[PDB]
Amino acid sequence: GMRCNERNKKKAIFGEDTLMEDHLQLREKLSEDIEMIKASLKNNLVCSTLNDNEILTLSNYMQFFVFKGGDLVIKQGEKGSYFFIINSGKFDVYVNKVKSMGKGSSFGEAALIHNTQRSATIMAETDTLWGVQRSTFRATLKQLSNRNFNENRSFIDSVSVFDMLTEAQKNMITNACVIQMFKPGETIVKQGDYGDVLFILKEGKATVFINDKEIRVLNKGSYFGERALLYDEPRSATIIAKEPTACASICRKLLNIVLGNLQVVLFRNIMTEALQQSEIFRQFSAEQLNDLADTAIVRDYPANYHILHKDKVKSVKYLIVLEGKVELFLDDESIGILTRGKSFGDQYVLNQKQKFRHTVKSLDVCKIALITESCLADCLGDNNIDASIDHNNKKSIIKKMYIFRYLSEQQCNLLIEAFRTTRYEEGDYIIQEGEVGSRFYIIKNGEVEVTKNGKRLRTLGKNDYFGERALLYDEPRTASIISKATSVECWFVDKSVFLQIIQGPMLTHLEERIKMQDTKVEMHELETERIIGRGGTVKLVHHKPTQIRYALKCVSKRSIIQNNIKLEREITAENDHPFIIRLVRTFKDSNCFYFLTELVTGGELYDAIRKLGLLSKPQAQFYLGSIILAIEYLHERNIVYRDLKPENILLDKQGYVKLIDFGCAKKIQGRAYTLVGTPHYMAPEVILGKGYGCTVDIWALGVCLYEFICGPLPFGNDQEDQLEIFRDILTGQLTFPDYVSDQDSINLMKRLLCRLPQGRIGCSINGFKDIKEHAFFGNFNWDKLAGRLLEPPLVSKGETY
Amino acid sequence: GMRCNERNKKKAIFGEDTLMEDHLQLREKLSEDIEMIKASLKNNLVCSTLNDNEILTLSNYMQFFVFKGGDLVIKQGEKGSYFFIINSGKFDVYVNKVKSMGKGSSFGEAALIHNTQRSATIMAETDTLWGVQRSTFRATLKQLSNRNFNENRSFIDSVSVFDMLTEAQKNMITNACVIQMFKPGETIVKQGDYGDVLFILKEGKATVFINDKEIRVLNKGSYFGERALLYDEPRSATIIAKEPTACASICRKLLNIVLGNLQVVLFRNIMTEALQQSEIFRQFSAEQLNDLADTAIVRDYPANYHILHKDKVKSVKYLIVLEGKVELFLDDESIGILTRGKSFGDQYVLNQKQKFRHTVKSLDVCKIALITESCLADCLGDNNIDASIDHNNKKSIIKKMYIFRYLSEQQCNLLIEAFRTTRYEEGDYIIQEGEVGSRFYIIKNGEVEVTKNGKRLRTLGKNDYFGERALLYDEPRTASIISKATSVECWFVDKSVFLQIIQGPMLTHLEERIKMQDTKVEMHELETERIIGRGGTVKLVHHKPTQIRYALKCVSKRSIIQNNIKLEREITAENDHPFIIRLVRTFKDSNCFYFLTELVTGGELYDAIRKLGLLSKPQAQFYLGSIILAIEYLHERNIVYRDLKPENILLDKQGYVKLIDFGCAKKIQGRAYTLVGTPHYMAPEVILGKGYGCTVDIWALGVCLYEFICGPLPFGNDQEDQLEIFRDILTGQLTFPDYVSDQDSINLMKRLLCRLPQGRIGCSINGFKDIKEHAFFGNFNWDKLAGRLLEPPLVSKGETY
Repeated sequence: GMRCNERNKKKAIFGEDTLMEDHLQLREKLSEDIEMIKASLKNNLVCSTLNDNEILTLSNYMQFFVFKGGDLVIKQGEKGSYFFIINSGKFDVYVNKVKSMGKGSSFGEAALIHNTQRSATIMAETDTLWGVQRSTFRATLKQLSNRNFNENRSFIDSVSVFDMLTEAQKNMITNACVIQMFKPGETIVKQGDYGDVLFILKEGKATVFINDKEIRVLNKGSYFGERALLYDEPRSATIIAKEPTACASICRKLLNIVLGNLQVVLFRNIMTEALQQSEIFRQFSAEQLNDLADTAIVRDYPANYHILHKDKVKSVKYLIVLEGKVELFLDDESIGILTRGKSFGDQYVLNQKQKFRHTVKSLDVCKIALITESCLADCLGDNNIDASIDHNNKKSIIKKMYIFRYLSEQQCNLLIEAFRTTRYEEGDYIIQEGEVGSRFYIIKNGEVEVTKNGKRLRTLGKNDYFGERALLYDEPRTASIISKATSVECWFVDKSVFLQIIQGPMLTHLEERIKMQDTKVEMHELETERIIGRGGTVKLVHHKPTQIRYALKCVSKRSIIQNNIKLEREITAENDHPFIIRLVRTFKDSNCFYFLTELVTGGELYDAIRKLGLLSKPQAQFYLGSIILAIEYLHERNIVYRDLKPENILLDKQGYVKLIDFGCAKKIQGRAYTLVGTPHYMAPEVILGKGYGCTVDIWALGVCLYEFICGPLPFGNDQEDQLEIFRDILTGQLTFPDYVSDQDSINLMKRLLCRLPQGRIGCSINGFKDIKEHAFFGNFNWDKLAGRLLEPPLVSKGETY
Repeated sequence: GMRCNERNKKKAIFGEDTLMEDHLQLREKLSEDIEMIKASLKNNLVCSTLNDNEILTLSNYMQFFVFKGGDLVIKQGEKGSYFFIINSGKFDVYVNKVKSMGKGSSFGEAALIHNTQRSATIMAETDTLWGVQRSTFRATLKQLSNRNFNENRSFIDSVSVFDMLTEAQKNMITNACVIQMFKPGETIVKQGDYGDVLFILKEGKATVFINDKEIRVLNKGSYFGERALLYDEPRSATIIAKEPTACASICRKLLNIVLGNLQVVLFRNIMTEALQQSEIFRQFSAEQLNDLADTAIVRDYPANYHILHKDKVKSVKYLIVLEGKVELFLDDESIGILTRGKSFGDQYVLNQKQKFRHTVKSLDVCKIALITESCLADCLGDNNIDASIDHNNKKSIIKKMYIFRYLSEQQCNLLIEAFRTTRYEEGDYIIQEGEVGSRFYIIKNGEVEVTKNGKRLRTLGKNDYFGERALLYDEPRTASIISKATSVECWFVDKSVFLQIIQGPMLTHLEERIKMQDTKVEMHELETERIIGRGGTVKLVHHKPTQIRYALKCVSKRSIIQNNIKLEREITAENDHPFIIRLVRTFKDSNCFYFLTELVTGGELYDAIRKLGLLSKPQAQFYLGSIILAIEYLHERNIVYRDLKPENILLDKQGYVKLIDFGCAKKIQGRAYTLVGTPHYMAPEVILGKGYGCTVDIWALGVCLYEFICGPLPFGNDQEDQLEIFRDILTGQLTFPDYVSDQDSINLMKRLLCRLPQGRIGCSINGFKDIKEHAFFGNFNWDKLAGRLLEPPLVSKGETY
């Protein structure tokens, strides 16, 4: 017998949920059971706002548990996971005896939300329970809502009137779908009624009656009413349900709340897609394009018509085909045919004064959008269009750069206006490596090469830029830039001009940030100093080569109980906003993870408000406005923060804020369901378990504002119990103290603390713009905030921790 | 607004199972579905041996999953948890495409056993599945079997004929219960049939017919046939089932396999309970008492009879009342009345030659057990009863001491016979602290005090012992022992006499063990040396004060993923057997757990057998015999080892074994269900999931013996796949190579590797005695093994690792 000798070839294999399977038993649900269940659930803080289909599904997941006398169910110490509705016998309760429960009552509702440590201890006096486990319960809620969402979404996709909505806009109105049930013989819509609702058959069938005469029958997927979302019209038919039926419905009143005017939205989308085929309008902003959409002259034309001929329509600069075909001519030569969505006019858009030489002639019946000299001027803010488009093209390039992006509008404009132009010949060194630069460049025409030590590094072309560091530092150029084309033209600005425009506090912020960011740093180059945080642990460290001081968070590797650290690091590294903590580098070893970030020395906002007391309006504008810019930045990158509270915001030494703890943040993909956050700040929709997005961060804004202005928290303020906090959030009353005298503040607080997201301000199509334009922010200059041109409420004297 | 300022009062909240809930959907099970399921399950390696009630319950737990075309189900990398039976459509398979499956087939059976990494990747070509998750599946199997066990147990408890069975004996026959189903109108037993089966109604009803005439009707709990387990009798009635019924049944043939002769067993239990009321027989062994039970004269007597009178029945020494009452007299004085279970005769049992002075007279009709001079002599092994009881009382005391417990029987007897007696007066120092002792003492009569530095420590009385260390060492007495009574008498033995009896290798084993055990050791007193194991890590350490070398296992605290370490430490500390590793102390700190144990220097048995090749019979007797003593010791303490294999056994420097890895060991409370172990060694019943006990260690004995004698493993020998190993274990063929020429070896191997535990040798009432008495062990002296009086197969030259 040969034996295997590879010694390590054979490898060995190694709460309430445990005890409750002892009592589980199959049991058919009779009507008496089902109705008691529905009765119990309709009174549960989580299920009270559910329809009958939802509550029924939940019911069929309940399980039967039988007990004999003297048996235990829950215990005062153990962590809870089950929720029970009593079905027979009596059950005694014993915190630290207290009561007795029988047929109909329920207990352990807190476990339906989180792993709450039990309080009492329920035991069976007599000798059954309907029960359900948290995981099963929340998984069921997730699946119910998620499938409802996905189904309604695809039904939205099949309704032609929504075809030109963007992805984001489609998802927003999917959330507005209401489900209506129709018993057989019920009339869904009646002929001649000026209704405003679109119906989709999700399940069932219905019959169509025109003048009391059967005209056809409708099946799942059939839909009707799409014109009633755009116009005041009478129903063309009477529709009556044969079978019980399921209808996804969208109302126009809700559409207008979620989207505004559907026709206006669809046309912006269409026009924006057309305009962006042009290299010119591709430099315009979304708002600028929307404005051009809102003012374009739309005309229908017969075939063989001269829409534009030489000097005939003198004001038109650009032409977009919406439907049909037109042919372009220069004099007698056809130069092309434009179909649906294509356009013409780049030449005339750029040169306001140039006479239209071309001819446009319809080939068939068509519909045309015309952009005139006045639309352009109105879109841009003045009559000098040529100059204003050049100005705006330069604005577009620098508004993408951190350094220029957050300057006030007047500062930005002054810089654009200071730009000079110069030209180079091929092989000219625009910049020589090693020399001390004082200029910033933007390539207007041509191409250049980036080279260091003879070795090429990159090529740069039109609208590319280089050299910006010379605006902030006195230092040698690290690379040469060489004209790699005939007649390269550059726009440029001098450091001296920049320093006349940017002011001290912004300059200081940029100076310290770029340097710190780009500096290479190694662990052994780092000298620890004093400690400034225990929990992981955070030390004030000191870069030996540069003397630049940083902060270093040390996260014990033993704390890796999980996967989210890989995800937190991803998010934390990508963040590049003035009001969000800037990560420098991440280090790792045997025992500990490391985060190297900028050092923030002004303390927590949690302490600043307790030192200020109750914030005046200007002071609450400042901090809430700051938080709003940070949160808006994250949402644009589809990141939900999920743990907004004053504790998680630091003040830098100039008194501007920095958001810092990204432990609970997440890149959202559709709806999120995980229960995460700090209870006093959590949104109703997180607790209720039917899905949420980025807009939970907006609810927390409201909580914060309320603390700023009113003082205490708005819900669960003197509550310790996690469950009682959630209950006050879900159904408690929101009130304001009598010393709050600002109606606009109260309006804003009430609208940020709106429980259904669809009614929550800042949660519809305009996003944060509805918050920024609220009358609470009336006298507030959002422009000066990001640019550090405002006096902050509180500036630290020296460092604070 | 006062705000809460306690900064840390608010605290934030933080595979296949995930994707499959996307596809879950409620679905009523129609007959077509249920029958396909049952069909699929009856062909599954786990469920093939289940009855219809079991398979039905499993079926109702299956869940419906719907898929559209192109959807994924399992993926080649992911860890598996689901098992699927296809219900519609076709599903493609792709390891690293390979096949296509449709209506009826199943996949993912390996996950029904363990967290097996998937291999293929099944995806839906067309556009349903019946599915079940491992946890749910095994939880269901556990509950089915556990409730069946518990119910049958309580039915056993209600059957009067089993009343006098011990706890262990009741549980053993519960496992023998067979469930039989009876359709309405079926006859369970027919009048006049010489049946041998006991029936219990677990559920249903039945009707009793005597001479074709209805005599009564039976309900759940009613039982019949208890005399048919003890005697050849005809059924008194005909019993026919009205309703479908559930019967727990016990056959006499199985009873005899599991227990032997029920009447013999019940009477041993009864007699043992009676005899142990006497201080004399309480010193006898279980076997000695059973023998007295097997030979006692049982008699029935009329009332007013003289059972014993003076010299009338000269041979009787002891009397036990089984039923009824008798009265005791000394001459004409009544001295008491004995009822059921009480007894009389201590005086005459001790003094063989003393004439019976008493009179025993029945008060009513009674049944009496009589123990005669011949039963005593036969029980003890010779005619000199007085001496033999004294000898046996001394044997009882020292057989409880490690030092004497494992000596051969002849050695033990020689020691007992060398005992001398001495007497003390009150306040005499039997032992003076500080002096060098050479004697071992057993208190025959009286009391003594243990004192150190004047301060008393303890009192010791009859049958207590002290001083045993002076037999092994030359050292000062650490305490004084003082006669704290009038005329204390002691038995004692001299070191010189002990050293003439115990031989070198045993003496060396005891010398090294007691010293090492009792030595106090601190971490800083320990000097590391060479390393001898990587994984935790094990170092050869060196006690500075004593020069005693130990082994120190260092278990990284980061490896604490759990709770079982608290349990392993408990078990490892309690173990006190020569063939099990002896723990000294446990140490702990910030980064690591510590185990300080004896050092074992002869290497693994895994390597000894590969050096010996195929073991001769004497060599396999030696090692298997050694393992058996260790395993038997653990089972007596209700510990199941669960990971027996040659890897986990070390050889000490004398070539005797030591069991070492207690990671998988567990103190059993009823049945165990957790799947734990090394696959090639795991028992069928562990895999099948319907519960197991200590007897899985006996299956592994068989695996080991097979490797010893045959060479390769008996199942899954060249298999890598965990699933294919289990399948060969569950249903593969056991064969033996043609060069195995020992029929007794094969018989033993086949009987240790019996798949149903009830047929497995060593698994019935006699326990390991059936293995020790197997003809394979015919020429083997179990006595000399534990006492180290056998030449081992292999002795190391110097240390090995």
